[PDB]
Amino acid sequence: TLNGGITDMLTELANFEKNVSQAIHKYNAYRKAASVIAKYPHKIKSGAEAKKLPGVGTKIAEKIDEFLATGKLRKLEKIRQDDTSSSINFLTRVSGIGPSAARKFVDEGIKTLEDLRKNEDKLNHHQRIGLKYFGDFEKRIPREEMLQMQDIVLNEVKKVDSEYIATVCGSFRRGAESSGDMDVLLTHPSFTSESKLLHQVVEQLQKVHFITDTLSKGETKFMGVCQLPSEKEYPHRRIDIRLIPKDQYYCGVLYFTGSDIFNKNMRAHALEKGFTINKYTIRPVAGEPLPVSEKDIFDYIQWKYREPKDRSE
DNA sequence: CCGACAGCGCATCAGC
DNA sequence: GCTGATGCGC
DNA sequence: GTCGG
Ligand SMILES: Nc1ccn([C@H]2C[C@H](O)[C@@H](COP(=O)(O)OP(=O)(O)OP(=O)(O)O)O2)c(=O)n1
Ligand SMILES: [Mg+2]
Ligand code: NA
Ligand code: NA
Ligand code: NA
Repeated sequence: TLNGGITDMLTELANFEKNVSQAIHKYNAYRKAASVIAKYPHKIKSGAEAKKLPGVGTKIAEKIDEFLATGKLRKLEKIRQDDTSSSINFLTRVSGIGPSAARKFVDEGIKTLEDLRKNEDKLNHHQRIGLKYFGDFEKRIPREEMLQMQDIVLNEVKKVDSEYIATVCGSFRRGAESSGDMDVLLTHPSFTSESKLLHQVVEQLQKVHFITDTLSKGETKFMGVCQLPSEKEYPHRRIDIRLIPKDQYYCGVLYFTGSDIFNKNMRAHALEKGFTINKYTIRPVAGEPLPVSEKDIFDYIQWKYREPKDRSE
């Protein structure tokens, strides 16, 4: 709360730019400024003081000046009381409903969850699911449940074929006490960079009633919903399964471990050290992909190997 | 003044 | 029928 | 929106 007023303002502005203005880069810019200010071990007294921090420019400095001089931001106060802007912003909290669909819905007088429920025919499959589990999808998953979820995935995966390898990634692998969802990386000897693997795994997870719904499903990427077996019922949870080639495991596990800001900074720094890095390979006009552990990637771009727990940014 | 800020996989829409 | 663009969520 | 070409 040292600079909580400021960081709250910037985060709120960020969401507006993403959900209403449809400006993801302004969203990212506001998020970046909020993040650096949250690390600043001082009580900010002026916009010029905040201006010194990387990610804080002239506009945010001006906004901070107004906030420190009035206790509020007129632009934000007006946004909050705007019915269409607030409705658009809220509807995007439904999975499957982005800035475009939210705006279209609000233009049609559809502004609430109640409105969505009585207009189900106007929703696609993904949106219907996002609406059905609206509350559950905004719940956090305690690591203990993540462990129980991991146990089921790992057990059923081997039950299909012992050659499969499944690894839970993302926040869980970064050792978070709670996660927003579950991210699973899957590999098999049959699928390499040069040469129904995902389908069989998904089918088995459905057979034991772990997976309850499907948002999207192709040959390499699954997005769906899962639930632990009950005793009170556990909330439904979001789960992704990604099938990547086995000879590209290290780049894959690195990317899906994250975090998103961390990956964003790794891509940037790689570009400086004369590298380009994706979820598949890392290349030196680019060259041929290099042989790879995770530390190897850090070594190419000249970085000390940070454990997953230190990859928040 | 002005473009990058990564871009992928899947569902769905737009159009031949 | 198809290819490509767009929206969406990573 | 900020940064840097
Ligand atoms: N815009 C994004 C979103 C995600 N990721 C990567 C890093 C993440 O770790 C991983 C999985 O995405 P999640 O949304 O699940 O993020 P987390 O698992 O890290 O956190 P959460 O607990 O909210 O699920 O994909 C990325 O590179 N860029
Ligand atoms: Mg996750
Ligand atoms: Na600055
Ligand atoms: Na949404
Ligand atoms: Na996820």
